[PDB]
Amino acid sequence: HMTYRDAATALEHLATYAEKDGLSVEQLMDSKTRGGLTYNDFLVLPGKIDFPSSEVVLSSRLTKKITLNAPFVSSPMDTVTEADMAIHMALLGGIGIIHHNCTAEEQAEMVRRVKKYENGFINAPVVVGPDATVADVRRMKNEFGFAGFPVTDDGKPTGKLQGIITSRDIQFVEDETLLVSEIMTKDVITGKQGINLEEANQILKNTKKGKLPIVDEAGCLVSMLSRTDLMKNQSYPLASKSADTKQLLCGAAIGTIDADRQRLAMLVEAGLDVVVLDSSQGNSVFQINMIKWIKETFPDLQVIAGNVVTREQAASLIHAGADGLRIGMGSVMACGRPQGTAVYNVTQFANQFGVPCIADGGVQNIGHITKAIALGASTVMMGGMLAGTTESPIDKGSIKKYIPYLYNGLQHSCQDIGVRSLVEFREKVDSGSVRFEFRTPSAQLE
Amino acid sequence: KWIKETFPDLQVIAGNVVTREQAASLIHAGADGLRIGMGSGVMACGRPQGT
Amino acid sequence: TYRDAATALEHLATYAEKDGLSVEQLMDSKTRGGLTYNDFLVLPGKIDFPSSEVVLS
Amino acid sequence: PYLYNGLQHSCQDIGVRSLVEFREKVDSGSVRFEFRTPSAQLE
Amino acid sequence: PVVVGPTVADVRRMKNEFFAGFPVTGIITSRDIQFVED
Ligand SMILES: Nc1ncnc2c1ncn2[C@@H]1O[C@H](COP(=O)(O)OP(=O)(O)OP(=O)(O)O)[C@@H](O)[C@H]1O
Ligand SMILES: Nc1ncnc2c1ncn2[C@@H]1O[C@H](COP(=O)(O)OP(=O)(O)OP(=O)(O)O)[C@@H](O)[C@H]1O
Ligand SMILES: Nc1ncnc2c1ncn2[C@@H]1O[C@H](COP(=O)(O)OP(=O)(O)OP(=O)(O)O)[C@@H](O)[C@H]1O
Ligand SMILES: Nc1ncnc2c1ncn2[C@@H]1O[C@H](COP(=O)(O)OP(=O)(O)OP(=O)(O)O)[C@@H](O)[C@H]1O
Ligand SMILES: [Mg+2]
Repeated sequence: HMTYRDAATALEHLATYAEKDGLSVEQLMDSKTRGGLTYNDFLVLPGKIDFPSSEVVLSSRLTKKITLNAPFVSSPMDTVTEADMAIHMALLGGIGIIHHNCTAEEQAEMVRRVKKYENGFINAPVVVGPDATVADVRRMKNEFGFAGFPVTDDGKPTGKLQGIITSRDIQFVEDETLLVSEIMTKDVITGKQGINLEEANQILKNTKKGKLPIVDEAGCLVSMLSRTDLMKNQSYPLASKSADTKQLLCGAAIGTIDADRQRLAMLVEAGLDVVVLDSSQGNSVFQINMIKWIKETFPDLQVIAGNVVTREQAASLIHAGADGLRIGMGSVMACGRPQGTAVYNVTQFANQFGVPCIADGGVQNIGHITKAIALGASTVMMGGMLAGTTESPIDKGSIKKYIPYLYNGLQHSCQDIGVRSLVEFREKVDSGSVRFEFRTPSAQLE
Repeated sequence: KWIKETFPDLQVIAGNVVTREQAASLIHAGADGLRIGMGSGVMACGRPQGT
Repeated sequence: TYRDAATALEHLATYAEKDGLSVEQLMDSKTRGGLTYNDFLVLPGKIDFPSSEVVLS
Repeated sequence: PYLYNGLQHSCQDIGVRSLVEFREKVDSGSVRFEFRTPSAQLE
Repeated sequence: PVVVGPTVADVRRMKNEFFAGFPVTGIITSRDIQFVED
């Protein structure tokens, strides 16, 4: 009996409403009405799905000149990012920022291993000298779990290669005091530095040998291939690499004190790609001077300044020449800002100048990542949620599984919202197509 | 659309939706009812159920 | 097309207000009265001096 | 002294050289504030 | 004196259960099956 509208007019009828359902980003982030928000205070509303999640592209600008295939950045914490974390973050499409709670020499070495790392090779081989006993070798086999040790004249990883000693050589040996030199293979098949993974593998098939030490023109060991390792066949088609040298990208943090000017020189000399100026209140004369000295002194270095939480801070450090900004303060404290409000107001100002911003702090799951980007962040930094992983200095497993899980999770969230890439996500938020809803305390518990 | 053409005596409830635009889309497609709710069963995408 | 970084400071004048709330806007009984210290934060400004120079008279 | 030094640093972060200056800048609108939602406090 | 007569994947499973030095009933050991693709 009662009269309803014809279903065929349903789409036409959406035009009778003054606004799309939900709030635009500007309406959500109103300081007067709704105050400082964090990620947990709101949601992104779903849109229309007309594509699979596998098609979503997550390219993200880290700096004006550096672009990553994933918006993930590991934090410069001594519990999070050292050389091992930076290598795998780069391999999986992001980047690591090595901490500076160490000597300048130690930091430069860690940067060096990242820049020199070659996938598929044992880049830091365990070695033994010739004057050691079989008993010494066997002890190493139990502690490390592998026995394939090349022997160098000085017993150091970079010494001149004399031979190779493996488990097969020492399994049945009597008289444990005998030296490695007596038992070892003197004539070692090797490969020249610069051989590629395919070329090295074929040599192992031809020679049916377990290991292939790699030596330089002076005969010093550089790396080694394990036949077992290639059999896993791990590939990294999203690896983050420098444009010029095609080496893995590497980042590093420093302070603004005078001693850190020499610290950074050592990092640049190790091949550092991007430096993060590490400070809780970055809008200072000390950091501004530091930015200007870097841009004139190291012409090929990208600089991320911070931390900032306000538009005024952002404008100051952009004027000084920053290549990116790091957003966050305290996400009890007197000075700071709720992270969501911070990201929105900085990035709304900074994105007009093309300065990408890292959202640093308060990220614990895929939901925080999506919301951080939704409010204007180009990349997101991760600390606690990466601590405890295998590649960190709890028991969360390897980031080789975790980062793809987060990568896949961010693809699905983009699909639900209805955007095919982070570039499109940014445009749709800023045009008002993507909609948001503020959450009451009860809703969060729901 | 395939259901409404293939099974003439079958009623279809589509979902889940939480927004007007979602609802308008699935009604235009021919839904006989809608199922409302997203994230009430932390997550990035959803809406408080009452709203 | 992005804005020139050299204009960043000049561009702050295009906004009607500074980022954040003034104290008068924060302490509005009608909008959100009844605040304690834990209900707000002070936003940071610009550092151009060491902390040892601050006078607490 | 710990509290004395702590108040100096917080004044530095805000950008004021003295408590007299702190008062003047607040009352002129130069010092800015942000209201915290309950979720922000737990953060 | 365990032994196994005439595939390579079945020999990798028998090593886990037990030792891969099993004569064909004439010998196959771990070294032979370590890096076999098929
Ligand atoms: N010299 C080395 N330095 C570091 N890692 C090594 C070294 N030799 C082997 N490995 C690692 O040990 C693991 C096994 O490789 P491999 O199986 O080739 O060692 P093995 O010495 O061959 O052990 P087995 O006694 O089982 O023959 C791989 O992950 C490989 O990277
Ligand atoms: N790259 C190499 N060039 C020349 N000889 C090698 C090389 N690598 C290992 N050898 C020697 O050749 C023999 C086999 O090397 P392998 O490393 O294959 O033994 P294992 O790997 O120790 O035992 P398994 O092969 O059972 O894991 C050993 O005597 C070893 O010393
Ligand atoms: N190059 C410099 N020359 C002089 N003083 C400096 C320099 N760099 C930093 N400072 C001062 O040293 C103190 C710490 O600077 P930092 O960059 O460490 O800020 P923070 O990280 O906020 O310190 P905390 O972590 O204790 O808060 C600040 O008071 C800052 O003004
Ligand atoms: N065919 C077998 N039948 C019974 N026990 C065996 C057999 N092969 C190996 N073992 C057990 O392993 C011990 C040593 O054998 P060995 O270790 O010499 O062969 P492997 O175990 O095959 O060596 P790898 O496992 O290192 O290739 C024997 O003393 C016995 O306990
Ligand atoms: Mg081996």
